[PDB]
Amino acid sequence: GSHMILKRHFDEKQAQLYDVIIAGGGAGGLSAAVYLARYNLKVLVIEKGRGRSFWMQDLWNYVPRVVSGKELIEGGKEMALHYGADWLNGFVEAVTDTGEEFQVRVKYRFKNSDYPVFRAKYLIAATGLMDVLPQLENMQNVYEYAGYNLHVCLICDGYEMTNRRAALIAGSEKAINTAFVLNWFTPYITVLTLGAYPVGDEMRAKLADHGYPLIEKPIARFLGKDHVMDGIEFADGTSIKVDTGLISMGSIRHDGYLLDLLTDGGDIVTEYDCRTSHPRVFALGDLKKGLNQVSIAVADGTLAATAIWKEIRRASAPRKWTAP
Amino acid sequence: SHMILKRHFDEKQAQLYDVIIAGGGAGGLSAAVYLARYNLKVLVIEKGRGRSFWMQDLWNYVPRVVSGKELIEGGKEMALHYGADWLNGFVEAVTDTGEEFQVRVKYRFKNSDYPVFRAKYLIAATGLMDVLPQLENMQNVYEYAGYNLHVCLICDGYEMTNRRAALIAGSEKAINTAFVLNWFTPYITVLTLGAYPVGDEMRAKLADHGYPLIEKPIARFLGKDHVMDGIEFADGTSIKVDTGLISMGSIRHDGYLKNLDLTDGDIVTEYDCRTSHPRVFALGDLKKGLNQVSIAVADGTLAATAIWKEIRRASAPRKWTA
Ligand SMILES: Cc1cc2nc3c(=O)[nH]c(=O)nc-3n(C[C@H](O)[C@H](O)[C@H](O)COP(=O)(O)OP(=O)(O)OC[C@H]3O[C@@H](n4cnc5c(N)ncnc54)[C@H](O)[C@@H]3O)c2cc1C
Ligand SMILES: Cc1cc2nc3c(=O)[nH]c(=O)nc-3n(C[C@H](O)[C@H](O)[C@H](O)COP(=O)(O)OP(=O)(O)OC[C@H]3O[C@@H](n4cnc5c(N)ncnc54)[C@H](O)[C@@H]3O)c2cc1C
Ligand SMILES: Cc1cc2nc3c(=O)[nH]c(=O)nc-3n(C[C@H](O)[C@H](O)[C@H](O)COP(=O)(O)OP(=O)(O)OC[C@H]3O[C@@H](n4cnc5c(N)ncnc54)[C@H](O)[C@@H]3O)c2cc1C
Ligand SMILES: Cc1cc2nc3c(=O)[nH]c(=O)nc-3n(C[C@H](O)[C@H](O)[C@H](O)COP(=O)(O)OP(=O)(O)OC[C@H]3O[C@@H](n4cnc5c(N)ncnc54)[C@H](O)[C@@H]3O)c2cc1C
Repeated sequence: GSHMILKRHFDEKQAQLYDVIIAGGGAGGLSAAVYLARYNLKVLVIEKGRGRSFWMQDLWNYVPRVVSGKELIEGGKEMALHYGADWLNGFVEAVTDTGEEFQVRVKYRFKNSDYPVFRAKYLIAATGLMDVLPQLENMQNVYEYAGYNLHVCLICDGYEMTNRRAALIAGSEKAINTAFVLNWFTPYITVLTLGAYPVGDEMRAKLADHGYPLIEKPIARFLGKDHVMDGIEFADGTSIKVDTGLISMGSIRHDGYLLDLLTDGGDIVTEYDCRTSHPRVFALGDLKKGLNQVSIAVADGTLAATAIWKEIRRASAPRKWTAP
Repeated sequence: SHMILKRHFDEKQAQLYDVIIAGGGAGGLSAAVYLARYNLKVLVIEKGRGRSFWMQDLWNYVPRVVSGKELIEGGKEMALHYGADWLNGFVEAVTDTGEEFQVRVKYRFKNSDYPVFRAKYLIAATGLMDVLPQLENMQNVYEYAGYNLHVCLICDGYEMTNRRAALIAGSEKAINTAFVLNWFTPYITVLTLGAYPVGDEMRAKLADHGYPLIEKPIARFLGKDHVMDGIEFADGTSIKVDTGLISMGSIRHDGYLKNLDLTDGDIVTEYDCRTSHPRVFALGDLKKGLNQVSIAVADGTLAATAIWKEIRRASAPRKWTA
């Protein structure tokens, strides 16, 4: 269908068996939905909202136009519907494999939620992940600057950080090593560990050799005006002046609904097809091993949708021109 | 972030770029913005009137449906904004000196200058061009090629769904896409243009499927306002079709790569898009894999990052000395 699913259609759609069900309606999931809808296959996209792409203010490196994250989802959503994809505003809880097909439970609505289950021969895991954010009592203070000039991905915003006073909020001793990659863009790095883990002397000597100050105080407030951060204030009232920052605190994986198996080294392993260890499920974008960009996520959906279309097509009966 | 004119040839020819990108299409432009955004020196060289330029509607590239011209125009602007250099020229030849590449470019169509630029890395992103049916009045083919007379099944299969379709095959082997196109529409008419003999094996297979086989040459494509509605053959007869698919092969834009060596139909690459020849990457339509804009853009991201990682890891750490 070419319409969003509301309360009435659950009885119909639960009986109906989709060719593929897409979990997550972001960059990769929408691309896959558009391709699958364009291949005349039954596809349902399930999007919870407020995803990682939604908080992206400026998509800098996705040709041909610079768009916001909300514009990206809105345009791709519109496109998927236009081509015949079904879209549902819900959260995917779990999946059951019966040998053939998948059974996908979805929490509909935040409170007093319906738990409709949908059927599909294939599944596409395209739920991405969410970046960890420093924790303050007023998170609106963190939100005012996060995603603007307080960055979460080095490749996405490194260009705008060039030769600027930068603060690296590292969530672990390993995460401090991003200073030695961030320094490519700016050597004016201040490493902030938030008083969370003790730093080894090896790394302490390395930061000193490079001249990067190490501040192990907790954070209290981000200082800025009109979404442009200009400083960081610590618990004791003191502060530092920074023109930009990079959060390197790890990522949260939206892989609850995923089954077991599925080999990984922190992220699911996939073939050039984006086919995971399970033959019938494909992993897209940030969930799979590889770059975490919109370009590669969009391409992943193209790869997965085509591999699925080839398998179904090669198993379908030829459509002949029968007598009229 | 400037476009090269007459003055800048001598200066930029002396400069060693970090990478040169051959072809300013989907994949090349994506690689350009990433490299420029890695604060690396990159030069893009675009001839113009490429395959993507003739694409009228980009259907399956989120978030917006744009024309191929809009795609190149936007990506070009972006690359320039971020510091990439753009040259309007044709890449003629490439030499690997062991420590760098020298790329000669024909500048201007007539009375042309032949500046040769330098770079440590090279990205081959010149794609290919689809073969078209040959009529005396080629404007009649261009009138409909790219609108509803298609060249790529994956791109426009959706618009061909359950419509009277003509498959213009350039060879008996090419006729086999009818058995893939039938997924979208079974109302397929196979046209051989009377250029090659069809075997009875294939002749019987088309009959079993009910796909008419017409072995007459073509004379004119019938339509009005870029929407084809039929085909007229040499003998005066005609058929009515609402759409068609051209399957006559492709010519590669890989002339300048003759000197280099590049395992091959298409160039083979790793996941990085790295070719066999060290320090050169092949993107998009030149490499083995799907021929789509989405995967071409992603190819540029992979190559640009792989180059950045190699240089970054080879550069001295930038320490804070104040
Ligand atoms: C501030 C910021 C700026 C960025 N800038 C750039 C940039 O310039 N260039 C770039 O390439 N990348 C950028 N990124 C990262 C980029 O957004 C991701 O790499 C990209 O979106 C990955 O796409 P995806 O489809 O894998 O995941 P997403 O785009 O996050 O899509 C996942 C979607 O699935 C939904 N979802 C998740 N779990 C579930 C569930 N269980 N049920 C239902 N729905 C679910 C989410 O709501 C989300 O919308 C940026 C990120 C941030 C935070
Ligand atoms: C750069 C950046 C900027 C950000 N800015 C903001 C901001 O300004 N404001 C903000 O609030 N957050 C922001 N975030 C995200 C923030 O950090 C938290 O991740 C978010 O606020 C918490 O989401 P949630 O409570 O919906 O958790 P979720 O994991 O989305 O929800 C938890 C549970 O709720 C249920 N559920 C979720 N969605 C649905 C649905 N559609 N239907 C039914 N059930 C559902 C599921 O069962 C799930 O287990 C930002 C993140 C980044 C990286
Ligand atoms: C009518 C039509 C419709 C299409 N629709 C779709 C679609 O809906 N979706 C989709 O995914 N794909 C579509 N395609 C295919 C799509 O255009 C390609 O897959 C995509 O553009 C690949 O880009 P590329 O960078 O590999 O090559 P391109 O971007 O096509 O071209 C590379 C560039 O290099 C330049 N170049 C070549 N040789 C030289 C040289 N010697 N010197 C200088 N410059 C050179 C060319 O001029 C060109 O601009 C369509 C193609 C056509 C013809
Ligand atoms: C769907 C579709 C629709 C098409 N529609 C059209 C159409 O409407 N009109 C049309 O003309 N073609 C169209 N084409 C392509 C067409 O078939 C021919 O490829 C093209 O028209 C002529 O190419 P060319 O002879 O210039 O070859 P090219 O290789 O482009 O040119 C050959 C020579 O010109 C020189 N040269 C080219 N560009 C430059 C430059 N910027 N600077 C210096 N020297 C240069 C080079 O030195 C080269 O040796 C279409 C193709 C497809 C697939």
